Amino acid sequence: DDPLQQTGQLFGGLVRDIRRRYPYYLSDITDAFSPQVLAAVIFIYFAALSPAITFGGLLGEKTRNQMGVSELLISTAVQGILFALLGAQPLLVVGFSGPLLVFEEAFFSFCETNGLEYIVGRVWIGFWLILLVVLVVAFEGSFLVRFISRYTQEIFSFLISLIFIYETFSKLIKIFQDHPLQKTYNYNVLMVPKPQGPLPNTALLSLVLMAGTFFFAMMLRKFKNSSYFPGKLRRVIGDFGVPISILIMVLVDFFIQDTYTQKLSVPDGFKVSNSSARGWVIHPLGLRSEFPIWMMFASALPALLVFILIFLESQITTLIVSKPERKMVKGSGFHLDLLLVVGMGGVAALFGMPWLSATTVRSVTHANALTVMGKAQIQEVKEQRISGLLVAVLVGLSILMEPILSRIPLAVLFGIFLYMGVTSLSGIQLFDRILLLFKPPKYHPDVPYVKRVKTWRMHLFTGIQIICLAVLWVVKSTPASLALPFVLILTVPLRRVLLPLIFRNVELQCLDADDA
Amino acid sequence: DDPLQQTGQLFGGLVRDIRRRYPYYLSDITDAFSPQVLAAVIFIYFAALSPAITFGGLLGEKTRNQMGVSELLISTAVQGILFALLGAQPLLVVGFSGPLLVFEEAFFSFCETNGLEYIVGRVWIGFWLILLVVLVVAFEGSFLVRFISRYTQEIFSFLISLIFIYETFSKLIKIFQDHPLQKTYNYNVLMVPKPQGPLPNTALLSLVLMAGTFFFAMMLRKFKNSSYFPGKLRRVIGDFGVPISILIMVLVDFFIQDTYTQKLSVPDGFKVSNSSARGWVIHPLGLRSEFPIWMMFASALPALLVFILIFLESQITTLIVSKPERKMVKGSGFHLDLLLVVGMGGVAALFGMPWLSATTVRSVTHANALTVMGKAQIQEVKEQRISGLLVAVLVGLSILMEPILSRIPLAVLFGIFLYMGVTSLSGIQLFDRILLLFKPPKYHPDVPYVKRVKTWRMHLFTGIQIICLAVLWVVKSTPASLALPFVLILTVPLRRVLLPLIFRNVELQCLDADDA
Ligand SMILES: CCCCCCCCCCCCCCCCCC(=O)OC[C@H](COP(=O)([O-])OCC[N+](C)(C)C)OC(=O)CCCCCCCCCCCCCCCCC
Ligand SMILES: CCCCCCCCCCCCCCCCCC(=O)OC[C@H](COP(=O)([O-])OCC[N+](C)(C)C)OC(=O)CCCCCCCCCCCCCCCCC
Ligand SMILES: *[C@@H]1O[C@H](CO)[C@@H](O[C@@H]2O[C@H](CO)[C@@H](O)[C@H](O)[C@H]2NC(C)=O)[C@H](O)[C@H]1NC(C)=O
Ligand SMILES: *[C@@H]1O[C@H](CO)[C@@H](O[C@@H]2O[C@H](CO)[C@@H](O)[C@H](O)[C@H]2NC(C)=O)[C@H](O)[C@H]1NC(C)=O
Ligand SMILES: CC(C)CCC[C@@H](C)[C@H]1CC[C@H]2[C@@H]3CC=C4C[C@@H](O)CC[C@]4(C)[C@H]3CC[C@]12C
Ligand SMILES: CC(C)CCC[C@@H](C)[C@H]1CC[C@H]2[C@@H]3CC=C4C[C@@H](O)CC[C@]4(C)[C@H]3CC[C@]12C
Ligand SMILES: CC(C)CCC[C@@H](C)[C@H]1CC[C@H]2[C@@H]3CC=C4C[C@@H](O)CC[C@]4(C)[C@H]3CC[C@]12C
Ligand SMILES: CC(C)CCC[C@@H](C)[C@H]1CC[C@H]2[C@@H]3CC=C4C[C@@H](O)CC[C@]4(C)[C@H]3CC[C@]12C
Ligand SMILES: CC(C)CCC[C@@H](C)[C@H]1CC[C@H]2[C@@H]3CC=C4C[C@@H](O)CC[C@]4(C)[C@H]3CC[C@]12C
Ligand SMILES: CC(C)CCC[C@@H](C)[C@H]1CC[C@H]2[C@@H]3CC=C4C[C@@H](O)CC[C@]4(C)[C@H]3CC[C@]12C
Ligand SMILES: CC(C)CCC[C@@H](C)[C@H]1CC[C@H]2[C@@H]3CC=C4C[C@@H](O)CC[C@]4(C)[C@H]3CC[C@]12C
Repeated sequence: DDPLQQTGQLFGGLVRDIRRRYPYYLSDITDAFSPQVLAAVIFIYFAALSPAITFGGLLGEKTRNQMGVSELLISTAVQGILFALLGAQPLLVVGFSGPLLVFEEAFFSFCETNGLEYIVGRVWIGFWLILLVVLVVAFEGSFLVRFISRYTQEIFSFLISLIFIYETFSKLIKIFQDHPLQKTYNYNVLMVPKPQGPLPNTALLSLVLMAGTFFFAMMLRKFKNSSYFPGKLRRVIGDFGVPISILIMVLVDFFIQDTYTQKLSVPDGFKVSNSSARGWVIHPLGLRSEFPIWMMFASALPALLVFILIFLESQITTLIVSKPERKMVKGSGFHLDLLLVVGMGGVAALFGMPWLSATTVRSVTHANALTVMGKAQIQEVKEQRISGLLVAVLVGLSILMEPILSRIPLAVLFGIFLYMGVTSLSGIQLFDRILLLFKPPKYHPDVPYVKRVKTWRMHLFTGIQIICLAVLWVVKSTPASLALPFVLILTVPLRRVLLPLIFRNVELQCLDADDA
Repeated sequence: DDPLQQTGQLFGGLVRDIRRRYPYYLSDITDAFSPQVLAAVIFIYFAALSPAITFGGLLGEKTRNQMGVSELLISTAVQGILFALLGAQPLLVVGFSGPLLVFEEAFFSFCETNGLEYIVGRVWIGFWLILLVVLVVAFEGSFLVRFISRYTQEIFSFLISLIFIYETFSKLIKIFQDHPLQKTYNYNVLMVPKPQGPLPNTALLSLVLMAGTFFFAMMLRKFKNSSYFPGKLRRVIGDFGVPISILIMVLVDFFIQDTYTQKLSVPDGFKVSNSSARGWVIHPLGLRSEFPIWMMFASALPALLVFILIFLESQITTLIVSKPERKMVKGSGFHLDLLLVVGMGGVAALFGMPWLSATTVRSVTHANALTVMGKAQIQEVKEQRISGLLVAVLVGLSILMEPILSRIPLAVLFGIFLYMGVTSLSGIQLFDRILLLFKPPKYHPDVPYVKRVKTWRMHLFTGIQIICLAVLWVVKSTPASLALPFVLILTVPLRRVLLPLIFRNVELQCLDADDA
């Protein structure tokens, strides 16, 4: 009955994952039929787009425009549409992440030094990723996800949610750095590619738009589970909380004529960036020069790292999204979701388009957007394939809707990314126990991990996860940021060796409960 | 036992009000001995000062600097110190208001037209106010305050609290009007008396500082009756909520070097503004020219209006402050508080210094600052004379502490005035019933005015007060703003004639309850 279990046959998991979810494919399509879903499409679109614009820029400037915005938008769309209509957990938002950006930057520096064609080099990384995932799905290597306890999920879920907030602020800090509050400004300033000199009222209006969008979003979330207005209208106005928050603040910026703000820049059309270097289809043997033999066999060793990055990235997100406390009746297919994400990424490499992973904050936010509330607890979750599809489609059609996106500020969306960061710490027992460090022992939740276990022991456990978070934060900040998945895997030994010595088995049953 | 009752003897109320409160004068002084009180002194100081700076400016520019900041600061201090050590309800904050400003502007225009000495003219207004209050206190004319039902108190309390918020925003709107968000600015701009041309980052930083101070104050108020940190520390950090909110935001502005913000401007020393025209002591018969006879008898007719303005201003504030739902054990003396406020104002006129009234928002905020909370409901109220004294003293010594006040922005204090406006709508059944218009009939407080009385009837009553508010708002906006007290008195006939026809006696007992 459980999804994580080793079957005798080869490709046994993939078969059982299909026969589980595909009978509900009609019901899935019809689960989209509600206003929450439309509000979820509109919300998660900007959550899906803005990274594909941001990382698209970061790839472009870094990798001499071999991978850019045009490539990443098309990649995120095609892989998003395929995964929405096939993937066993459609709530998983397939997009490009920080850990993947770091690899492309690292692999480019490696290709640049040795004297190799980068875009061609990636094709052979992809060829191994097609072999390595099919090898794992054959023997059901996703059975290792069984041993990823709440411990590892909570640390990852919290680490990523904290980093996502630190990301959102550093963008705002960069505006104040580029556009400082000076006494005097250069009045005649070009903004052809971007403001050259500092501008007046740009950094503060950015701070205003961010603070405003975050406020409206958080106050309309409060309004949803309030007791004001009819229950029919209240939930509709609440579900369209972020859509209204963006609409208000985009119009606030629209009526401000003279003062400048940074807005969503998309490509002219659907052209590969730097057409002089590469086309659409990347020739494995080489575009210009003869790509050598030793790399075509030694493309496994980078692909092995890329696999671990995506595998730990995607499958831990699947546990967090398809958690028993979240009312997920349809199910979750770990073998099939791994096959598509990594498989399509390997095929995407052939077209010089970035491989993607199930992004945690985007996926959790997508589930949280489609989760209902009553009385408070979860009744069901609106689990469809159309929200996953429409988001991917709109990210594909993003360039054709440049005139609409051109009027939307970034400072507005930074308010929404702050919301996505705050909101993602909802059902995280770790974060809940960080709050209980500051609460005195009189005011506690009255739940097994505080009642069964002593306050001294509970804070010691909570204390180790802070030590564990602190290590993982240092690992990212240091040059070895691609090793963070291997340091996150090392949290499982900790739970299954070190803690059982220091702690009793009765307490870990409650502290690190498989289900709340 | 009740304070509002007509005794046989002359000056009967004044005697009974003294014999009530003065036995607790030792206990009053010792009721100051707590951290809430220090936090209340610091909070209400800026609430007391900034109007005496603002109206001080408005008097100065209007009345050719005959009344100014120097006059109003000294007047607010001396009358504040005397009232703190004598006044039967020390929580009443004696200061200058909008209605009094409008009269001084109107009386100056009258004096200017006819050809009379204004500052001399006020002395004879004051001479009548000394006679007219002592005549009222003799016959116990404060017995008319008995008939001011919750109806009239709630409308006034809400009208004044709404106007105080509209006041706070219009100041912020004036900054954006004077310092607009333009593409280009004049770089070389003098600020000798004040910024001549528009400045960059002034209006938005003002909006930031206001939004920030309001946020910190409202979040530290939430923290006070939260369940985080020790109960000993939590209430102390909470009680010093506004002091911390100002300290944070004043330091935020301090570390911003180059960009300009408007700060608390106080006089050079203790010198009367426009010394050429007037001295300290105003000669009744005239300073320069012969002040005529007809005015010395016809100074009653303006003084009669000034009396009604202060009498309705002060005594309705006394009902709101000394309300039965607020745990006021010490008592409240309506006859003695009327005598001091109007009497000292009449004596203050002799020194060319403005007469004052018990200001509603400042008084309510002062009581709310000294009110404790448990579990939520009120246990007791820290009712002392030292908070009233220290505020008055600090407003007196404000000019000697110019270097401290010079670094404090106005935009910061606008955040605190927004807090004072929001916070003042706490125990107002009217405002509570405005919220119940938007709530559906399932989610209601379960209290006599919603349970005994039907929702149709309850919203009709709530509806009349909105019609009543709308009239009182139009009355202020129109030139006849000094008639608003007489239109507020007209709400008592409404309750005792019109409503008893349209409504049943059983419903008014609950809707318009003397006590909750
Ligand atoms: C419980 C939590 C508490 C914390 C809550 C904090 C929430 C954060 C909210 C942030 C504010 C969002 C609104 C931004 C508005 C910016 C307006 C602007 O820059 O336009 C200038 C506008 C833009 O129009 P313009 O540039 O065409 O101006 C042309 C003017 N002439 C021709 C004269 C040059 O310029 C003006 O100054 C026009 C004159 C009118 C003045 C307009 C200013 C309005 C400001 C009101 C703010 C109201 C909200 C404040 C709430 C804060 C406290 C809760
Ligand atoms: C509920 C949601 C709504 C709540 C709203 C509450 C209000 C929030 C804002 C309050 C804080 C205001 C800080 C003003 C910063 C002014 C800029 C400054 O320091 O000068 C730049 C200074 C200029 O001053 P300078 O001259 O001393 O600096 C040196 C200048 N250079 C570099 C050229 C040599 O420039 C910098 O050096 C950049 C440093 C980065 C500082 C940026 C701080 C950003 C503030 C973020 C606050 C978080 C709030 C986010 C909103 C959501 C709520 C969490
Ligand atoms: C676009 O691609 C071209 C072609 O590779 C890049 O040009 C190379 O990179 C830099 C020039 O910027 C030189 O060091 C190399 O010698 C160039 N080689 C070739 C084959 O031209 C260029 O960097 C890319 N431009 C961007 C940033 O889009
Ligand atoms: C001080 O007060 C005097 C008295 O009004 C002001 O001097 C007058 O200015 C008005 C215009 O506002 C003229 O109509 C009068 O003729 C002036 N009277 C005189 C000569 O005193 C003065 O403007 C005020 N300002 C100062 C100097 O402090
Ligand atoms: C482009 C950016 C700035 C904002 C875009 C958000 C737009 C598309 C959102 C914001 C509010 C939304 C509306 C909110 C409520 C409803 C009622 C529902 O019964 C039908 C959809 C409808 C009518 C929504 C349509 C989409 C909507 C207009
Ligand atoms: C996306 C691409 C690159 C993936 C390629 C992997 C191939 C080898 C996979 C994908 C789907 C798989 C099939 C899915 C289902 C079944 C039914 C089962 O009873 C026997 C195996 C069989 C027939 C699988 C064989 C292997 C298979 C064909
Ligand atoms: C339309 C919905 C369903 C899918 C969203 C993505 C669409 C718009 C994207 C994905 C890949 C894109 C194609 C990629 C490459 C090219 C070659 C170029 O020389 C012309 C445009 C063309 C032919 C693009 C057309 C639009 C396209 C099909
Ligand atoms: C991040 C680095 C610098 C610090 C490591 C995390 C800190 C915050 C952790 C590590 C050990 C923890 C302590 C371990 C045990 C106890 C006893 C308990 O009865 C109260 C909490 C208290 C006192 C914990 C507070 C938080 C703590 C101090
Ligand atoms: C800061 C400017 C704007 C106004 C002046 C406010 C000053 C005097 C306020 C702000 C914060 C206050 C402190 C806050 C908390 C405490 C703890 C309490 O157990 C003793 C008093 C003490 C130590 C306060 C002393 C006075 C204080 C320092
Ligand atoms: C701390 C409490 C008791 C007092 C607060 C207010 C004090 C400081 C103020 C109120 C009125 C003030 C006086 C008003 C008028 C004058 C005349 C002037 O030519 C010299 C200063 C002098 C003599 C002032 C001295 C200080 C004073 C007495
Ligand atoms: C804004 C100023 C100028 C006047 C407007 C007053 C409005 C808000 C008042 C006046 C009378 C009121 C109505 C009186 C009675 C009822 C019946 C009740 O079952 C539903 C609410 C309803 C329908 C009220 C809604 C609010 C109402 C319409």
